Amino acid sequence: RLNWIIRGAVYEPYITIFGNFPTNIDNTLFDISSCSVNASDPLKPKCPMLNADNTPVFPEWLTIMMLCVYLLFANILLLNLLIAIFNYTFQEVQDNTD
Repeated sequence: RLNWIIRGAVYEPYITIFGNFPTNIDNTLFDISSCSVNASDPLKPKCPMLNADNTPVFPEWLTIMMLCVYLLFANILLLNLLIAIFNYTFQEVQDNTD
C-alpha cells in the first residue's frame, strides 16, 4: 500500500535502532494484519508471507540474525560519534586548565 510502504520502510526501523525492546521478532502469522486483502487502518502490515500454517517462507532466525548485525553496526557508528565529540572536548580540555 501507499502509506504502508512508508510506514514499514522509514517509520519502523528507527524505533528498533533506538534500542527500546520490541516483541516484533517473536511471532509470525499472529493475525495482526489478517491479510493482503485488508485495506484497513488497523490492519496495516499486510501478511508477510503465506505457507503451510506458518507465515515465513524463510524463517525468523535470519530476521533476528540480521537484526543483531544491524544493532551491532548501529552501535559502532554511535560510539564513533561519541569519540568524535570526545576528541573535540578533550582537545578543549588538553589546553591549560588553570
